[PDB]
Amino acid sequence: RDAQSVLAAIDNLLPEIRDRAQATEDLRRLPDETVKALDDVGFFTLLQPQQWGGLQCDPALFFEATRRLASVCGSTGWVSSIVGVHNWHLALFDQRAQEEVWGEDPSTRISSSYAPMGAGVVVDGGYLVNGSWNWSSGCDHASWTFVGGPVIKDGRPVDFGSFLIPRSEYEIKDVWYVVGLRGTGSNTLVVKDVFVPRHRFLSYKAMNDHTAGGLATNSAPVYKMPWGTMHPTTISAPIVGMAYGAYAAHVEHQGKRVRAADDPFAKVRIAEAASDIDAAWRQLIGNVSDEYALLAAGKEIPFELRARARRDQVRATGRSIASIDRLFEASGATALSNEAPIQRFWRDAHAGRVHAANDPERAYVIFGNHEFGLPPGDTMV
Amino acid sequence: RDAQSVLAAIDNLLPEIRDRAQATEDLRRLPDETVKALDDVGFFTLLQPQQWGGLQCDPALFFEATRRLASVCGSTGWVSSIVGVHNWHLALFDQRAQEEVWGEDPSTRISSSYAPMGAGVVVDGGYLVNGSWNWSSGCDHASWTFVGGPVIKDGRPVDFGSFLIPRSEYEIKDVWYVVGLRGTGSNTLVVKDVFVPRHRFLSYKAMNDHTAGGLATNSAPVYKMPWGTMHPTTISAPIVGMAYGAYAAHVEHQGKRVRAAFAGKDDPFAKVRIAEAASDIDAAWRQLIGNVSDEYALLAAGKEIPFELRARARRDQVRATGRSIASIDRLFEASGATALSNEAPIQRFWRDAHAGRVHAANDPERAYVIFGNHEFGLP
Amino acid sequence: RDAQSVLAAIDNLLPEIRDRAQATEDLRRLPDETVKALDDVGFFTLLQPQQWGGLQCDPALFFEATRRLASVCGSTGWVSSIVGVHNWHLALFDQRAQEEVWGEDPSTRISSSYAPMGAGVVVDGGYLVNGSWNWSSGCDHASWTFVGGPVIKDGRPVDFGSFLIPRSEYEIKDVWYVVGLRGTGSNTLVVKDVFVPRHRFLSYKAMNDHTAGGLATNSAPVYKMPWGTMHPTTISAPIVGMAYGAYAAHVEHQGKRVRADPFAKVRIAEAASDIDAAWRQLIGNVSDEYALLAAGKEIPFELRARARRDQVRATGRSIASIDRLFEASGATALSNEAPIQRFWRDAHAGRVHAANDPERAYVIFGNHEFGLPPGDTMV
Amino acid sequence: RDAQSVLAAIDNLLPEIRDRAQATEDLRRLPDETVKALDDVGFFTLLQPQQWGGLQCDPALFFEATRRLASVCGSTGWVSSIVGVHNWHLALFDQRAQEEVWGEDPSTRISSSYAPMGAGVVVDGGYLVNGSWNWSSGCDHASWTFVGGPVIKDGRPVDFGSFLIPRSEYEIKDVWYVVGLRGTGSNTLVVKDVFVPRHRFLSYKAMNDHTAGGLATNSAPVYKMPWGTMHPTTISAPIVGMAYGAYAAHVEHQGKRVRAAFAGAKDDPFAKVRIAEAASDIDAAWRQLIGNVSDEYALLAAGKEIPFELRARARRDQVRATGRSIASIDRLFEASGATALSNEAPIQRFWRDAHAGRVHAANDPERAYVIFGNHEFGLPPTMV
Repeated sequence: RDAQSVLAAIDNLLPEIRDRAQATEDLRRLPDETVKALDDVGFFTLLQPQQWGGLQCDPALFFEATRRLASVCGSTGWVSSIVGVHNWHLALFDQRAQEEVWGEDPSTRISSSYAPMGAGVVVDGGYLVNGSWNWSSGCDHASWTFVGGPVIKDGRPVDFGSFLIPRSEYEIKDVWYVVGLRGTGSNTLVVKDVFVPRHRFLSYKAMNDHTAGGLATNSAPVYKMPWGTMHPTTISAPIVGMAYGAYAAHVEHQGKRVRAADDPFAKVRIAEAASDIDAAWRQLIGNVSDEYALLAAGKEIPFELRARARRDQVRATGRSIASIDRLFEASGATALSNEAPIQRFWRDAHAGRVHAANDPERAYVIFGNHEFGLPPGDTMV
Repeated sequence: RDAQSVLAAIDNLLPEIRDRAQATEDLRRLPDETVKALDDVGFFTLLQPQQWGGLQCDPALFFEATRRLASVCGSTGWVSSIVGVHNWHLALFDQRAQEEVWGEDPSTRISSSYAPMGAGVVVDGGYLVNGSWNWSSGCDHASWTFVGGPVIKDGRPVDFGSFLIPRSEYEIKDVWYVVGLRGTGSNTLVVKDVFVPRHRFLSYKAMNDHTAGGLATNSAPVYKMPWGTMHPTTISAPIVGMAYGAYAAHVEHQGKRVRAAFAGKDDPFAKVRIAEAASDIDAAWRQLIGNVSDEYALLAAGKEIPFELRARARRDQVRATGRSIASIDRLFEASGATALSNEAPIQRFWRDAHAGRVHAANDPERAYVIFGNHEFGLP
Repeated sequence: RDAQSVLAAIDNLLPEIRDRAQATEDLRRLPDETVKALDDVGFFTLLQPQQWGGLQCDPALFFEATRRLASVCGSTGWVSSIVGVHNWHLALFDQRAQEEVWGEDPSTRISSSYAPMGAGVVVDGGYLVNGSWNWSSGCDHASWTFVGGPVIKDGRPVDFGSFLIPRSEYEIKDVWYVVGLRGTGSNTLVVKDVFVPRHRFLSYKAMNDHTAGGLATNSAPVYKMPWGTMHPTTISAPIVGMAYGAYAAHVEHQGKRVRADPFAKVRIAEAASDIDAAWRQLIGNVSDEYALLAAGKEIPFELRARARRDQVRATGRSIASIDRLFEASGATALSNEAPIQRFWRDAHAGRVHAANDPERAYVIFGNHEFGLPPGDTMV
Repeated sequence: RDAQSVLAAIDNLLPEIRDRAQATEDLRRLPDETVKALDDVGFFTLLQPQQWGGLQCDPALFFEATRRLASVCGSTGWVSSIVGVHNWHLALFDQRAQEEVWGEDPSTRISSSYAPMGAGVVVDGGYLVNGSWNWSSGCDHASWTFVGGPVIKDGRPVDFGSFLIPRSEYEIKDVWYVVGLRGTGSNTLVVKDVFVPRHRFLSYKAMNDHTAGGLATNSAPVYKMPWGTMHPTTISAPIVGMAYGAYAAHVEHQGKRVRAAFAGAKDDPFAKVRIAEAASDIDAAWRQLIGNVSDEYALLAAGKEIPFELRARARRDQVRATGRSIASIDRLFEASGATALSNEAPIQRFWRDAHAGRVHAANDPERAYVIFGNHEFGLPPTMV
């Protein structure tokens, strides 16, 4: 297999994942049958290092995947994007950590919650961690998890990063009763007095520096993309896919409807939505590609580009959502029924919107600072 | 010289053209200086056929040029784009028409007014043209002009296209007293009982077919580019350049302010305003130029351009204009009181874009119906 | 007892009604206790003729009632407005029809489905009625219904209006499973080969004519108000009400987070102002109309046109402001129990009616502005 | 003569002022002819106290008049509202200051520049005032001016207000070369070492407290009206008026194209949607802009006090009115297409004029919106 054949296989899955969207929403977590299928065609290998049988691929092709997934099932696209990018994150961890996860089984999955909703206290050999983390999309389908939060040594915050912990050392509290992305199963992770070895903590600082241990062995270009582009993009890409899905739905339904042998108003709003969605994607995937092309040539990623990515990325979410709102309003009465696909895309996108990577202001201030000749702050870049 | 060095030389014209902006406006048409500088650097040869010394370039580079020009002077960018693209249109005329225009002096320029404000009636060996055509940008700097309209036979139209007429067979009436694009000198061409030979008419139909006569000797891929993308983009590219100009102006001004205030307010909204406009401007340009390059790449590979792509180009192009103007308005508002001065560039960029917006190729509805119809399955 | 006291009494039901919102949503119809309480304080009497113990009130006070209800429970306010204006409509039917509905018990309620999803075929003594009408909000709580349709006389439509049919002659099909307005129970009404007497049909023409049989016995100025304002307003008023509900909900929660960001202040202020604007216009137009009727004057067509352009605008404004507050609410708004997402979901469901369509209203108004003649019958 | 009389008379001034519109722009200040006619119909007496022969009128009628004037000539509506309102502001100064201004000639006019671009230093019996104040609309037509700034006692700001200064003690610098409101002649005021006595300064705080001197002789309810409503509304009213002007320019032009295609034959829903939305939005700018003023005045005329929440609501609605007017004008102007680019097209003038007006400090949206949000949230509070 290679990157392109995995994409082809994913195309083939779309119709079945689509028909399952209701059931997916019902389960409040991905159906085992779709996760298995994904796993079987190689989706999770996509951004996985080749030392573990993976494809350590071009990041643009991976998001292009998630966009397809989200274009038939919001929750499927959302979880896939997030779980997949974890196999990219784990590659920046040092060999020891990687070994524990994929040693006996390379198709092992990791979930996460990067918001600092807990902490790890220094002991001999690493960390003693406690906290309750929420929103771990797809945690129901993973054997390990990351959790974000500071390192506290003798009181006070020294580092901030992610801790890697096994399913057996955290409880999963089912509190996923929300208005959108219902089937993401983004439950809550309870960590009590769990020791985590020093080789299962990765610093963001380290990642920024290109001194993350795992890079020695995993030297493919893709493992040097900035977290600030890679992570928020994992959030925006599926949302963009949701707009594509909402668009196709509405077009189908509006097509039959306007074959009655004029209605300029209906045409305009479809042309505008189509163009805004296209602009979202071009920018999002475009900044991703500009950065990977640079790394591929051995060159370095200038701050200006990372800042442009952040502002375009929050913007992409904005215009995907605005388009979906206009396509929803236009679908009229028949979009109100609990089964109607367009209303699902609309609910899902709005749920996704609350994710922190989507806060427009945060991202615009970073880009605004850079244009105005100001020192960087916000590390989410 | 090639396309790339012409692009490079145009960068070095930018500062002087910038400084000339007010003079340009006050003239109510382009200054001889600037027209001569563009000619000398080879700008007008960009889309000109090879057999005449032209570079028959990648259409995307021509448009990058117009963008840069318009980012310092709205009127220059607007005129340059329009008169430049006419060297493209003429390539499609059959050789004889070309010979009359370039045969003695290959640097000869042509203007146009494409909206149907007259007509040609069939007679022995051509047509009898009558009409009054407005909005001929840079007409004072051309010695031929295109005029658009139907060919009428015995009462009903039997064709539609462009008539190529020399300086001496039409009158220029100065009517350019407007709120924006004042330097464009977009005056009115008056044509009375003028005979045009058939080899100086060109059907739009004949361009779509690829039956247009000039195509035989002018074989480069650029000349297979669709009229429906080339002409509207010629209008959009400069409007987007103006948005770039507006942006740079507002950032230079506002930047000196946020710095300095950085020593004992905090105006997060000044940065939101700036991040949003740069994003929307980038998007306009990516789509506008993106569509150009997709089409050209197809042609370069001896492939054909699918109808759906041509319809995306139209929806994107009118949208591009819209993104630009909307972004310029936000920037203009954000510049506050200083932007009102007659000598502040941002109010010129703003008036210019709004004046450019009234062009037919920018009507959004008309383009959106086209893309909608295609989406919906309709004709 | 009068409209102001009914109004003040409605204030008291608000806390109970707000707390019942979730139970109302789960029930998929209004809980019996809320219908009972509304009947107790006299809400259904508000637009009802005096001969039936009704208050035949100034309609601005009725709509102000629905707004208050919708600000604590979107479904309650929606159902109350619609069922409540039905007592206005019946007053226009001739005396005998009112007799049959209210003579025995004046507290009897009526539901509707006005869209023409069936028809009435002329027969001996009246009509034979057939169809399946959807979206009958509050039908579970009514013992009669209106269904909209044409009158068919020998295969050709000769009239259009409403037929009034008793519970025993139609079936209620439970099909109400929706993203919002869950508590409205807008189920479907199945009507098979049902005879309706001539006196239980009212033409819309006759309602515009002022020849509706009921005006002889019910001469209060409120019954002379135009259907084109009254009906669409019973849809818009509650929606505006929901915006008020969403606003209060968001200010309360966000207000504590703050006693712990100018951005939050801006969203809230634009939202507050756009909501206020929507209400002022919607209720202003209704009040101006009634004032003329009450003075003995006629309503000019231009006021009616304005009512309609403002009415669909009020909805747009309300829904945009809700959309902004709901976004601002962020993560908390996602829990299935969050009141703000209910308002958000209820508002967008109400938007599909059907009478919030802006184009139709705006065409009516544009035509009038352009001096074009009245064509469309509104609604 | 009363306030309704003056209004009626202003109506018959409209066509002339409309006709003058272009001449006005080119002058870069209002024509003596206009100013003279406004004076003669009694426009400037509207908010002037009765002791000076003024009408001390219902301020809603005042703002209505500026709307009307601004609906035919933006500059004229702009200058008129601003200079007219100064007769209101002067009413709050000490009786002595009113005497100096209107003692001989009750029709004398005042201009202003209210932003702190200078300062007054405490000296015996008054202040020593220095500064360069820009943007003084209509100054070429006034013989007095207000200039705003803090009072500096021993090098520290200890109060804030307006200083009243006669023409002989300041220079009018001509610098008005702008893209819009060309005819307002909003030039610069230079004041160098000018003594201003105690009684020709008015603290904003004192206006708020109701301790301003003028209240001793001017008891009419209009003078209890808040500065934070009167001053910003004077900026917004004319702008809404410009929006009314553009609306009618557009409607009469567009109507031909739409009626012509009404049978043969293109249908044009877009054009009517666009006109319905603007009309509704302009109507909404006016309802709340004038409603807040009416609600305020209705309280004062009945001896009641104005609650802070109305003043805060007034401010959110006033900057919001400006915004709505400008968004609507933008849409109408775009829609009017190529004939609207002409130097003689009124709409392009309304468009440039409204966008010039927008830069005024009283229109900044965030400041007003922060005031209103603070109040909704409990936060402690100015305005203008």
